[PDB]
Amino acid sequence: DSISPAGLLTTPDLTGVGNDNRWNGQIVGLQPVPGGFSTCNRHWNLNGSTYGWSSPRFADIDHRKGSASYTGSNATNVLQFWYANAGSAIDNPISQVAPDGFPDMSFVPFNGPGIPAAGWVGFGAIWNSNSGAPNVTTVQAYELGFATGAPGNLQPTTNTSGAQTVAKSIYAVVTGTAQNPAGLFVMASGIISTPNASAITYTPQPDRIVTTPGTPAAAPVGKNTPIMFASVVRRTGDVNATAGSVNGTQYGTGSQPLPVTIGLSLNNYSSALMPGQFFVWQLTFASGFMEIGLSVDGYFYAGTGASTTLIDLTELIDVRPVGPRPSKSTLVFNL
Amino acid sequence: SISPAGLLTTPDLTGVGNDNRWNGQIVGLQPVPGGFSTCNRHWNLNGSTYGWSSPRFADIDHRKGSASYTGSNATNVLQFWYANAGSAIDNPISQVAPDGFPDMSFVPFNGPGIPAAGWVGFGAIWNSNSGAPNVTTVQAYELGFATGAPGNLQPTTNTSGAQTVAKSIYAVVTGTAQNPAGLFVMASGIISTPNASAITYTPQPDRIVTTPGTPAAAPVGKNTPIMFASVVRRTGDVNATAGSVNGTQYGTGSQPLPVTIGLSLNNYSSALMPGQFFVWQLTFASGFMEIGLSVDGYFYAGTGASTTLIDLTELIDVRPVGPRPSKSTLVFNL
Repeated sequence: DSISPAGLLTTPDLTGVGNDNRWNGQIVGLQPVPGGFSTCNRHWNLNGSTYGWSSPRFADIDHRKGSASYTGSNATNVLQFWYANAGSAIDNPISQVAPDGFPDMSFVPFNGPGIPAAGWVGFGAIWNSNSGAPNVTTVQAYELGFATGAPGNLQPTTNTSGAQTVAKSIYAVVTGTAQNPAGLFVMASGIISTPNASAITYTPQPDRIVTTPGTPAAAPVGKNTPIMFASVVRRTGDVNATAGSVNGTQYGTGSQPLPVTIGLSLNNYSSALMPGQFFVWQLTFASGFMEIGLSVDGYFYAGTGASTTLIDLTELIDVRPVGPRPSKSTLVFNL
Repeated sequence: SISPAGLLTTPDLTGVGNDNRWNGQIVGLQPVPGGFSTCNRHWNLNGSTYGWSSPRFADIDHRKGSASYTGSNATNVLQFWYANAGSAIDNPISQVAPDGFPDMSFVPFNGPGIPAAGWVGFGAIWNSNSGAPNVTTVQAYELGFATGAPGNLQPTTNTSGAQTVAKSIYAVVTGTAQNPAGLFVMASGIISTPNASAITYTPQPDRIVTTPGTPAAAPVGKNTPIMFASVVRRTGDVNATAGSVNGTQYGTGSQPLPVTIGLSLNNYSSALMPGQFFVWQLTFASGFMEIGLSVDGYFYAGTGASTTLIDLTELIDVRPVGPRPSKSTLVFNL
């Protein structure tokens, strides 16, 4: 009579069809996080709910009532700034914390000419709050993230309470605009900012992830360690680079495969799994196999202990359900 | 044989499924009495696409096009780029065009007015040798298929002899003229409109670009091919959504992307014979209708000559019926 969780994760989700829930990139690796991490945005639990502010999809990021500004007395070829307060996203029915799709990363301040490291970047524009019309001189790539102190003392924050949702173009716009209210419109699939062509570490690192009050953390349980799902994500320093680039492979991480997030958002799985258990799947390769476990908070784990080495899924054969297990029982790692 | 029944389920048409052209949330079914064709990001029941795109929305990239702009003043110019169809040597699916390049004929424009019914995406020109984006060229670009580039652009819907072209709809900081030059554009597009008002559903059938071998969806008796409609952003009013005072803008695709993905992962060639549709029943708050899927991957409704969009807001459930003759009229009680 109870719903089964076994179909939440299936072979295509990790062999090329499944995309991650932060970057919408094709999942190709598992990144262990021995230090633990938290994530709420676009992350669902087994009770049908999210602590975040985003639906399980990638469309656009829009807010009608922020403050657009720029520095100096000449609007030509400036960096465009925009911000609103967290809690002001009144048109988002999920949560007013931030616009649906706004990235859960702390802002990396920059004034140029260098490009910030490890920023979430999306393409978009400022727009006219009354008419909807885009300000055509403001289209650019913008870093988006959470901060305090805008506009004058911008500092990263990872707590949504009292934060500001900020945007700043990483390159000059044709003509900046200074207007409050003004709208922001940015496409919801992002790229990673880098200072030059070289790839950087997997992005976001745990200490950049923004969460709302009450978001549960993923902590190690014995030798079981939480994992993120890694995809190869485009970067600003070399937009051609993909897997295997001579300039380095850039990984972006998410807490869940989006198909899992979607399944959790469609049905309540509370009956499927007791708190303190994991539901376990086996990932089989030619050389061996490994188990990953899903907790009631929606986080995945592997039996990798202190390791931070990315697990490559290029040679993954299939995913098979194993069943529910105590979270303390060590997940097999036989690669 | 594996059954087609699981290809189309309730979430695919009640909010989770996005269309295979715009990646928008499907909220309507648009009948096309005259029939239409689509190959890009469209799969059939024999595991085949005739298009050039994988069943996902990532980015559009080509390393070896020609960037240019009109005149000898690079400041605040409209940026142009093209390459030939057939030159997408790094796309394993097909070298016709880069993966994700939209299957729409280009709408020419000189500015400053914005073209009607163009596919628009955000991106930039980039350096073919280093990979570095040309940061003065970031903009919204209209992409589509044409001939005659760069100086005499003619829309085309035939990939044979075509060019894949891009032109910024608004001025860039500084244009570039280089060959080779790369194009990088994000794959989820928006619709260009001349002003705030919504236009007709986009693309209309006569704008859809196809390759050799692509089959057409023709009406079978009173059964008419449909597209799947989503509310897609438009350049003239980026805040408009469903119900806007400025009109609701629909973008259409030939399939729900969950269907495309299912057809790409398993072969359904024994599950259905030419001449048959696989039928599901769509139950609404008030009434119901049948939808049929043909072996060529096109969907149908029993709506005859009607052009009126079917609103899915009150759709409750999708339930499989099974294979039925395509000549039997699909029920429509809405």
